[PDB]
Amino acid sequence: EVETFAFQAEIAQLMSLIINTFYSNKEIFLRELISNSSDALDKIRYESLTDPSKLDSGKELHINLIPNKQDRTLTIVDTGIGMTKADLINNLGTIAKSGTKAFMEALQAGADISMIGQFGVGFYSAYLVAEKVTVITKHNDDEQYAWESSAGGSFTVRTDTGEPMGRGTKVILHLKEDQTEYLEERRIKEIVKKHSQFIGYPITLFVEKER
Ligand SMILES: NC(=O)c1ccc(-c2nccc3c(-n4cnc(-c5ccccc5)c4)cccc23)cc1N[C@H]1CC[C@H](O)CC1
Repeated sequence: EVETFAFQAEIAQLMSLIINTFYSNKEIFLRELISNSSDALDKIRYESLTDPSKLDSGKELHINLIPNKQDRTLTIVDTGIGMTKADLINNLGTIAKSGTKAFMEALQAGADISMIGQFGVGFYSAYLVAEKVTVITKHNDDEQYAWESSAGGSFTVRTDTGEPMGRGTKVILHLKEDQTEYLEERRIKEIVKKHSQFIGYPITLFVEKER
């Protein structure tokens, strides 16, 4: 049981600009995904202060970066608050619509793609490097879901039958064939050091064993 939704035309127009751009500083996608994870971890931590039971689904607060050269995927995993079905299909899109509208005008104006996160559409910077993004998430108040889009005008949402995650989010970047540098340990280390090492949670870059 998979539900397929259309994006509104202006969002669809932004995702196409992003997926098609030759903008050179594409490393900024990683800062944006890590920032979302950090926000998600803050959110559940600030919630846990009054209601301690909000961490029964996992005490550990961390971010893991998981390259897989075999599958050409970079996965960003966190144990933050996660997202509900209603977040994925409704609440997040309200912010995306408002953020999109504005950013598309600043782009006309001659603003830089790296300020995408200022307008709350930083998530879409994934398409700088990915042909498809799969978001698998578990919020305390809902079941485990997978959102996915290839920036083709639509996204799907389905119950995720896969491995239970407890609480948190995995963003799986199915990388563009010309963007495989983002699977190299040397490259990921460089970006995290430049853009993300002052994040307030441990970021663990996983190494791969022999194929
Ligand atoms: N790692 C993460 O938790 C995360 C990972 C990804 C995203 C994320 N941000 C923006 C848009 C998303 C999205 N989406 C993109 N467009 C739509 C959309 C657009 C129009 C209509 C309907 C949906 C949904 C799908 C999945 C994750 C998204 C957000 C995330 N975190 C937010 C911070 C914590 C709370 O504030 C809520 C979650």
